[PDB]
Amino acid sequence: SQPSVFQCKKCFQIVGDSNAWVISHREYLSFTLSDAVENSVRVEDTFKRSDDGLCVYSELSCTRCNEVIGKVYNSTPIYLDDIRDMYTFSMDKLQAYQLG
Amino acid sequence: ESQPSVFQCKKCFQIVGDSNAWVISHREYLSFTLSDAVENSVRVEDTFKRSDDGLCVYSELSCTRCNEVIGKVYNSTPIYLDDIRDMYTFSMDKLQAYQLGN
Ligand SMILES: [Zn+2]
Ligand SMILES: [Zn+2]
Repeated sequence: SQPSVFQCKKCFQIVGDSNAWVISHREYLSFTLSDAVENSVRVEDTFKRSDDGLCVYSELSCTRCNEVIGKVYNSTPIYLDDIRDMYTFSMDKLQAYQLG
Repeated sequence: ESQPSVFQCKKCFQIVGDSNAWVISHREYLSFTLSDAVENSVRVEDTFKRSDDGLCVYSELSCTRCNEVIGKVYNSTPIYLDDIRDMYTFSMDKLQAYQLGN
């Protein structure tokens, strides 16, 4: 119906919204946007590996509370290309507000 | 560009409402006014006070999280300000806007 905005559950800093949505994965309790507020988010230095060894990602932090709230996938197999270099956030670390 | 904004208390970032409940706003008071806000986002203080020009009566609005005074509810007005009355009138100096992307 009506779009949503998304915030860190700790400090409430808005990290982006529905209109940059790409896909979600209830499997991993994640969701993925194509865009996000530059200043409210930080991609960390270290490349790290999915639990199944197959992907590489950098952690995402909220620039206000420094919680790790997501990941940016840098290396993927074919089938996870839609995620790659997108902002992939953890549902448990975020809150949605819908506009009504 | 036809895209909504969302509003938050500058201090804690609690969202208090959005553009879709918009009503009117006033450049000379650096304020804006909404017909709705998030249910538990906001507290009306029980003191009743007067505009600088003696004319209206408002109670202060506080952010239930950060206790900051962020606005007011005009309880009593003349005819012309009947738009404002019993509506959430926010202080632009104390709020923040986030306009969504496309
Ligand atoms: Zn945060
Ligand atoms: Zn606040």
